[PDB]
Amino acid sequence: EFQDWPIVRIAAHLPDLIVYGHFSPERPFMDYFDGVLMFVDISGFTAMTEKFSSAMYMDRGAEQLVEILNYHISAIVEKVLIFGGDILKFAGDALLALWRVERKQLKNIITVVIKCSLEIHGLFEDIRVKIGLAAGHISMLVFGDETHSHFLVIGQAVDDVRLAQNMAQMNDVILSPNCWQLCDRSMIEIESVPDQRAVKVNFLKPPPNFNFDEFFTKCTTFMHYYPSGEHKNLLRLACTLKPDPELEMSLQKYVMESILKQIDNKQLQGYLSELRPVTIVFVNLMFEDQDKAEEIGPAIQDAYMHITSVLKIFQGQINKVFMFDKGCSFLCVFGFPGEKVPDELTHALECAMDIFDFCSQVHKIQTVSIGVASGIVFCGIVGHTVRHEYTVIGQKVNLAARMMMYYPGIVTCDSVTYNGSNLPAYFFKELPKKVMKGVADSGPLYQYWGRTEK
Ligand SMILES: Cn1cc(Cc2cccc(F)c2)c(-c2cc(Cl)nc(N)n2)n1
Repeated sequence: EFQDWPIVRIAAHLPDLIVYGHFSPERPFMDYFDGVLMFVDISGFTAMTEKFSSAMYMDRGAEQLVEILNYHISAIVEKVLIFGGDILKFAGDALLALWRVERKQLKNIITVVIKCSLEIHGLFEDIRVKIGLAAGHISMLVFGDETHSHFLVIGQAVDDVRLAQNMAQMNDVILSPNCWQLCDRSMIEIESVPDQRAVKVNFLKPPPNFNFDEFFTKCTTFMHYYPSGEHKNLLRLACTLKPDPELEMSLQKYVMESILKQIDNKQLQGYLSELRPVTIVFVNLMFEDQDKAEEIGPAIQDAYMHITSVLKIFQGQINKVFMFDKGCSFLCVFGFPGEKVPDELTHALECAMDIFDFCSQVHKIQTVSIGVASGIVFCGIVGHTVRHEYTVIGQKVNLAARMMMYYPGIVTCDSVTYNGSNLPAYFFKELPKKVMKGVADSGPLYQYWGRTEK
């Protein structure tokens, strides 16, 4: 069975949620379902990346980093896949996976996902991970324009797995309060988490009669894309995809053009693994706690239509979009594969202020925040052969990320960007530097005030 078609290579960059969906061209598109979510904190990615920036690695730091990272990441991915999970996105500090099933089956699936989580820690019993799990209703949002598509999962189950994540320490498996209350408590031994309603999993103690293999196989009954039969030994049914122009047209909208060129063998397969000077523009769009997903979707769509238009003007791209706690965030980048223009820093700032101005006027968006940082960041395809994504990793990525969170409502920039721009000082304001989660001495942080006082 020949399986190396372009459509198959494109599908490697996408979850089954997108590959095997069949939904309208309307944007935004929204769908609703139930499932179990898994968030694997891999940090040790942004910790290690800056070790490989040193001269000890003799200009092969990027190639060495992608190698060892994929070694560990791909092992996590294999575990997720063989347990029936769907890896939704990679984000440098973690991956998010989904077990979509009917509500009546969440109880049994939570057990599958807990066993999966425990075997993932088994792979690493320095290098360790933290796992959060949640279960309940999930909303999917698809937004984009006629040639680009993006997706997000939204809902309390998403926010639940967010908070379960941040409690875990190395080797921990934290269950969301709803996950704990929907799970098979007769089989899961838990313990308190101080003044948090989540719980930590200590042991999986099944009845004397219980055989997980038989249990798991019956659970696969409910998995609408688990490989079986002649394809029992495939990690993804997506590997069996055959040419289909209409489907490929839809799927390629989700993938960055430079990635498509590699998939088409018009670019060296190692061209995208690099430690590169870029400028990160991290945009955050905060909505109110009361907002429903049906209001958030149209707002993100309207925001995105402007963001992409400005990014193309100033020659930037969207690398990642996230959402948790009513904040939708766009990881934008300037200066990656063929986009290194001489005045990158000035354009990043003006693009940021432009995005800030417009999105601040979109209804239902209560606050816009943008952090800008410039420096060496790792760029590469991270994951497994069958499931991988282009991702940027580095401390300047994390700095832009916390800038937009710790300095809401304004456009902030780092000292590199400030000094390097061909703009005068009064366009800026030096800021009170704040204690920021796992961030070194930033250097001076600045607000991009603009060309006028008003
Ligand atoms: C690797 N990764 C990180 C995130 C952001 C996130 C979501 C939930 C809890 C967290 F702690 C962090 C996502 C993600 C993917 C999709 Cl499809 N939708 C949304 N909303 N987020 N992927």
